[PDB]
Amino acid sequence: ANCPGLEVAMGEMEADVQALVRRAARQLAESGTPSLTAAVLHTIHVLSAYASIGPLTGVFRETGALDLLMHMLEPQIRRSAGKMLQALAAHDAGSRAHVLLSLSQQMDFDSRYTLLELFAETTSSEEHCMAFEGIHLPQIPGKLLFSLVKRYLCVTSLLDQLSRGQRELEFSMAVGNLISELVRSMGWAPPRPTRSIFQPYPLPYLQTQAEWWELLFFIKKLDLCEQQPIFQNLWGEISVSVEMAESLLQVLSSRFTLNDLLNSQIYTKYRPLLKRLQQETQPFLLLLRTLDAPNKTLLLSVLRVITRLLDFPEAMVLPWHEVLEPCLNCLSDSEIVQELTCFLHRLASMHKDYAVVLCCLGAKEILSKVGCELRDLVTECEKYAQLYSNLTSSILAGCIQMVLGQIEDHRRTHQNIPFFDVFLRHLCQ
Repeated sequence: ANCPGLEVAMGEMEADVQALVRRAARQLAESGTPSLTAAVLHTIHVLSAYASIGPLTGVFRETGALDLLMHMLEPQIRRSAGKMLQALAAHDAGSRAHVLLSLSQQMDFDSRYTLLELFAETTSSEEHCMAFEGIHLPQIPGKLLFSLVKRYLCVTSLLDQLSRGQRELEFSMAVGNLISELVRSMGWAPPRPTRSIFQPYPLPYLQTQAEWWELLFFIKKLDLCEQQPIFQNLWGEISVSVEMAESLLQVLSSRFTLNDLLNSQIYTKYRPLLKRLQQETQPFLLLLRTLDAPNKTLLLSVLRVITRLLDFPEAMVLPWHEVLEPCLNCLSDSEIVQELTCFLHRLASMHKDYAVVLCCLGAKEILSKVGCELRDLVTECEKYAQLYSNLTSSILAGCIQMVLGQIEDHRRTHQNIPFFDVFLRHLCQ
């Protein structure tokens, strides 16, 4: 109705797959001749050109070119297979995310950077790329960004093949995880009477499962072992009664993270001390409300405290994200300056992460309005601020796209996943 505009080549293509494959294997078993390396390199170039064909993706995925892509991912082969992934990805995202996440399955700063580079380059589709009006899109740390990317990749991995109830439950849990971790990382933690959306005889249009799904998700968040007896007690679309739900929440509260559990709507409707102050993220946000600070002696002593804590042998579970941007924006005391100096010097001392965050935040710039190692670690390399910010904007565009796509599919099918209300509300605010 709307748009009426819209083989032997494939068999020869399969022959080409076999031949180029055996040649790649020969290049691998003869990984001593840069000549043969380069030959098969341009070969895979021609391959990528061919696999750029739309319907050929069938023959591609059937031949298993991912095995070669993995055995390949030399700088020549590196840049080659990178371009290769880009070409193979533009049209088809599934096997893209798949081979990527499985190569991931096969974490130093080097590994993290290699991975994020492969992502940020190889998978830049129209879905991931769009505009942004420069709202205060905050920073993040490396490990958190990496976890967000892995979740996004799993989502897109399963987001096309959709018993069928099993696939539905899997996809629901997947998107729930992605939105959960995204809200966390990016740090975003009576109704009016029924009026018709259309009116500016009685109107035949003007006149729970989601709760159970969310409960089941939280249950699956428990250990599989300790859930095996919980599984038996249960014995996944069995409706519940409020009493059974209260029992469930009570028995789950005993195992163990749960700051979001406590802040959830499901409960609304239904050393070791350091461990306590940590696990209770209410004490985390309380650390934030304390740092919210004339507070000369208090702030000075607390900075000394968190500093002696900054060489703690463990317990980096601390947020370590807001621990920078407030002071970085704040700065007239000589003690103020020296405190900021100790602050940075400790910050870039254990994990380069938040130091890199400062770098992206403009650290080596403020190291000019100034004392030495600050800038030394600040402009150690700015070859990553662009990449980190790129990964942030990309992941956000991708998740907003998944949201829109779900709204459209449910329009088509005439029929609620976890946390979707949270995301929709906080995006509409």
